[PDB]
Amino acid sequence: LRRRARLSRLVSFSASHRLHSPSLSAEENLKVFGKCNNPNGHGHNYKVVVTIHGEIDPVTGMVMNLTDLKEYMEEAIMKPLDHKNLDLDVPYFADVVSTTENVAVYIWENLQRLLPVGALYKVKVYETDNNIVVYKGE
Amino acid sequence: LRRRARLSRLVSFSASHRLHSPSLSAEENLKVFGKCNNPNGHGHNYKVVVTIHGEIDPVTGMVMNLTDLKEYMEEAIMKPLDHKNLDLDVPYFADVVSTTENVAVYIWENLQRLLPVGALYKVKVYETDNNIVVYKGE
Amino acid sequence: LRRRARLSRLVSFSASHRLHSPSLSAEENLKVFGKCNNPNGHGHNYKVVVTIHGEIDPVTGMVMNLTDLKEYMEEAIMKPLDHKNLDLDVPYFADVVSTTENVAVYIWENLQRLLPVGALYKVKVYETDNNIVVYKGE
Amino acid sequence: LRRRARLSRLVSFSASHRLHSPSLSAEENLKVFGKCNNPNGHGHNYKVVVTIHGEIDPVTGMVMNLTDLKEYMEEAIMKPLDHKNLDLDVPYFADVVSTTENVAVYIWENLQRLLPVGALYKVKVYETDNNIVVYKGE
Amino acid sequence: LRRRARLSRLVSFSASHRLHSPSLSAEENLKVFGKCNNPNGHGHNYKVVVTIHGEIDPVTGMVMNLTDLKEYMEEAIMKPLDHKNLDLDVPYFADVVSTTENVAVYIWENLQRLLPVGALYKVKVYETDNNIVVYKGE
Amino acid sequence: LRRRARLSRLVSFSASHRLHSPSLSAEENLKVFGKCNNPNGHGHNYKVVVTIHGEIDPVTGMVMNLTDLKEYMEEAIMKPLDHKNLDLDVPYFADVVSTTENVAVYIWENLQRLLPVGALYKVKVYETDNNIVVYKGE
Ligand SMILES: C[C@@H](O)[C@@H](O)c1cnc2nc(N)[nH]c(=O)c2n1
Ligand SMILES: C[C@@H](O)[C@@H](O)c1cnc2nc(N)[nH]c(=O)c2n1
Ligand SMILES: C[C@@H](O)[C@@H](O)c1cnc2nc(N)[nH]c(=O)c2n1
Ligand SMILES: C[C@@H](O)[C@@H](O)c1cnc2nc(N)[nH]c(=O)c2n1
Ligand SMILES: C[C@@H](O)[C@@H](O)c1cnc2nc(N)[nH]c(=O)c2n1
Ligand SMILES: C[C@@H](O)[C@@H](O)c1cnc2nc(N)[nH]c(=O)c2n1
Ligand SMILES: [Zn+2]
Ligand SMILES: [Zn+2]
Ligand SMILES: [Zn+2]
Ligand SMILES: [Zn+2]
Ligand SMILES: [Zn+2]
Ligand SMILES: [Zn+2]
Repeated sequence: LRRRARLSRLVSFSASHRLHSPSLSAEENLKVFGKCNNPNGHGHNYKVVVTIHGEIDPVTGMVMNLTDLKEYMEEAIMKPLDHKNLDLDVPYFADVVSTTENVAVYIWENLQRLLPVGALYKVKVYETDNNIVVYKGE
Repeated sequence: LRRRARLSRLVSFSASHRLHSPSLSAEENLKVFGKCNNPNGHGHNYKVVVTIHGEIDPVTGMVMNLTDLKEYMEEAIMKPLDHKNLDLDVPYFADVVSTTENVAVYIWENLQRLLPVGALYKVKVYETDNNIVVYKGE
Repeated sequence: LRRRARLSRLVSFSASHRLHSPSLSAEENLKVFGKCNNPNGHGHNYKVVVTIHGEIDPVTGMVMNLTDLKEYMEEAIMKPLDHKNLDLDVPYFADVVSTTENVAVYIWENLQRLLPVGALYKVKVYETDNNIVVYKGE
Repeated sequence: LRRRARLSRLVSFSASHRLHSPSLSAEENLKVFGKCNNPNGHGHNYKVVVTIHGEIDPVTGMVMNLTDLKEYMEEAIMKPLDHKNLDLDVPYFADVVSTTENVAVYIWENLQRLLPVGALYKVKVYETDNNIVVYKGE
Repeated sequence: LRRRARLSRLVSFSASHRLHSPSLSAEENLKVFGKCNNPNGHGHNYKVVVTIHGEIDPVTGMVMNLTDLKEYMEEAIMKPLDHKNLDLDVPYFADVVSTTENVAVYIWENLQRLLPVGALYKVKVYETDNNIVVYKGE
Repeated sequence: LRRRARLSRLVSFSASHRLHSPSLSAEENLKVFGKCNNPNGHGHNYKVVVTIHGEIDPVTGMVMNLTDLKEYMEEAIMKPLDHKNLDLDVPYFADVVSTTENVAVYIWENLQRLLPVGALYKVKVYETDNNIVVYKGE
């Protein structure tokens, strides 16, 4: 009946963090996380691409109205993450190390509480232009 | 026998359009398409990445000669879409809303009339740097 | 004294247009404007970088509060140009060809009506990644 | 038990090469490879994105420590390829045409000698911004 | 005579900060700095372009050996700023608000202590792709 | 009077080279040129931005017809440099080290033979995204 496609939107947020696990010693944390372990933290301009998939509406031509996607991303990414210190301002990271992997997972989870079932396809997080994580709910 | 790979080429074209469905009222169109419904239209520098897949030739080292891909894309994308008004200059859009989704579908279809069977893998269309559609023939 | 610096902000707007001069005939307009003379128009995702200059405030560390710069650009660029047909929705282009040069000049003039005297340093307009105009009020 | 994700790192290297097969005549090589057949060669700033996949560590939050990935890529890509003439400085290309396809294959193979089994997911090679090859070991 | 040219090198550093002035009160700092006044900070992937000018050497063809330029920038930018909290790890920012303007000024001053007299021409700092400051020692 | 503006056009060419001076010995060339002194060469995807300046025509709205600018650049840059080995295929580099500086100078000189007197304002050459030279005929 209807064609299926993937629709993506990109957004970026600014945040600080420090890679550190209290399960690891002061020295193991330094060895494992290196410079990212700097005691006072550091930061990034994160770029997030959220992809949803579904059938293309025969009337509107939309898999999902980009206005709605913007709103979901505002709620799932921008409000809790933008201009925040991940480890101190985001409850989820009080006990989870804020690697790019876990930021992708956190965003995936947040989006799932809001998006229609089966809509979310992928969450791609660029920590820098050179470090990227793709999480697809697996 | 032979290794398989995906080969992609990017091209960009300039076009104007207006998101509007005559199945929707003047006001519903405004609600659904917002600013994209501007009566006199607006435009974009579309970026299209076309991916074909196949075995890597044991002699030439090519999945498909990029010269041929350029030619197919010139014919399928540039000739009908570049420096055009999608809704008024492209017959296909006389009755289809010109969303990014439908531009990807249109390009996929165009390429299929020309490419060897099983060659086309994906058509990725960037309407802006922030709005992207991936269509894989599903 | 106080240190002087240049502060720039980038914005993108979507718009369509047709390069056409009523002073020229149908054949001249084609010769001069080529593919951009497409009767039904075409469009671009314009990127504009606005640079203002001045002294770095000794308390706030700002040449101009970027919040303020955003508002100025919102009023001078986004509001009148975003998602518009330059030649039909913008009075200025009624009798002025909408080349990248004239868009840069139009934006410069709009900002000058709003900005503090001497604040504006440069307006840079990318019609595409390859076609760029810089205007400095000269 | 544990979430799985894809982790990617990008690196770029500079290299010269000439597309030419001694199985093809002087003239066939010209027809097939065109400008890329220039007798004295030409060059590129290659961009390579290497993706590995696996479970996200419950303690460190890493699929693979980026420090390790950097080291593997230094060894598999940078040492043999950076600031080299592919056809004359890389033994593998003495008998294989240095197309983007074969550079991706070469890097995939190199990484396989070093990476833990099942870690490598994809090798994406940008010869230019417009010519890209994705090889996934198929 | 000898030809004169401008030679630029780009580097990126990761850092966090809070825009906050002790001269201002809690409410003023919020008014002035908005979201960047987040108590626990935030961060960016800063990009810095350093331009030096001078004569093109008649033997080496260099204005300055880029190896040398790299070292200068490594000492002036990377070492003191990369993976740091600007306001707590950099003495200069103890009593100077860390806007993009002051980061550009701080970098300019660091380079001036190291570079040959008259070599430095410009320091360009991108806090984000959209917020840019150019400092030329004025 | 007539308004004056700067019109820029970007092009990319692929080329290889070896940084080596016959005036220097084998050890000096290694010290000075390092990895770029690789005997068999290496290459880059050079990006060149050409800026011309002048009055904005009152009828066409152009400083110079971009069609014309394209042709000039095609003749001055693409034709002699694209898909070439700079030191063996370009006579100018027979006795001139092919640094980014000399490539910018060579391009400037080529454009000056073709362009209207006083039209050329700047030649910007990116050897890589990180190494840039600006030449203004000084
Ligand atoms: C980039 C640096 O500041 C830090 O965030 C860092 C260092 N090594 C890492 N390694 C992995 N696998 N994931 C990360 O997010 C990561 N992150
Ligand atoms: C971007 C804007 O000008 C307009 O083209 C627009 C607005 N909402 C949209 N929403 C979807 N899903 N797809 C679109 O192509 C789209 N397109
Ligand atoms: C780029 C093309 O589609 C068309 O808009 C066009 C043709 N040549 C041009 N020439 C100049 N000088 N300025 C332009 O904005 C311009 N623009
Ligand atoms: C880009 C050009 O310099 C040359 O490397 C070239 C020309 N045609 C090609 N075609 C394919 N399929 N793959 C290539 O790597 C390729 N490569
Ligand atoms: C960008 C935002 O998060 C914050 O850091 C901010 C607020 N407005 C600003 N305004 C100026 N002039 N400079 C800045 O660096 C600046 N920076
Ligand atoms: C970039 C590197 O591979 C090599 O080409 C190199 C070495 N140092 C350099 N130094 C200068 N000044 N200019 C160059 O073009 C240059 N280029
Ligand atoms: Zn980090
Ligand atoms: Zn649109
Ligand atoms: Zn146009
Ligand atoms: Zn090549
Ligand atoms: Zn900030
Ligand atoms: Zn080089």
